Amino acid sequence: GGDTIFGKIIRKEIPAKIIFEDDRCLAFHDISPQAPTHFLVIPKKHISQISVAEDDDESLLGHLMIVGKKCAADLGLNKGYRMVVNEGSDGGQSVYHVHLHVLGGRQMHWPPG
Amino acid sequence: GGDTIFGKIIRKEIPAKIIFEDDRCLAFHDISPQAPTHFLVIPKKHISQISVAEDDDESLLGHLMIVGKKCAADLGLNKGYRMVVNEGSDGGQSVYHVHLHVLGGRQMHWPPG
Repeated sequence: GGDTIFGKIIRKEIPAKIIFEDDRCLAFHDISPQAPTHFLVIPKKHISQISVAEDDDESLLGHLMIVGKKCAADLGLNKGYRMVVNEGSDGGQSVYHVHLHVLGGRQMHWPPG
Repeated sequence: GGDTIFGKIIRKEIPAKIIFEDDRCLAFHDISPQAPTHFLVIPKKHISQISVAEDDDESLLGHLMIVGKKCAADLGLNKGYRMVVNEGSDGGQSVYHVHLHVLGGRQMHWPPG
């Protein structure tokens, strides 16, 4: 889904350290990790940014969190983690294809950036 | 919903600057902001933390996000923003009632804590 490097990964055109996959999303380790465990859960549907997600995409967005929570458990993150969604410039969004970050394996700090 | 502070805000026992409310959630300003605009979206249903959300909770979860992106827009966060959900000790989760932070109004940095 899409014209970003994330679309290419979804189409298996380029490799990724794929963690989990179903009919509507894909989870894989972040190529530039900011913690001992740092992964991403993305919808196969190309939604460029969270700000343009439709009301109808509600449960799908919720599914990215459920999948993230499940993957977190199976990667051994028993002491906690942080989920992050970045939007546009001030938010530091690196790829215009909606993605949920999950970071753990270390004490995350405050503020969150 | 709950034995926490969020419980008191949901039961309207303690005041908060509400930005939006419906039958499923509440969105209000964080009293200790880490950015010019800093608010929380919480489900009225008491879910202690994300690690324990049920599969049936995914629609509710995506709703917190849909509501977050709408409020961010109403609050004028056109340059971007960052959404964060903290889980447990390593995640910095202070209050054990699920809540989504929305931060904006300034450049957010990387890593997010």
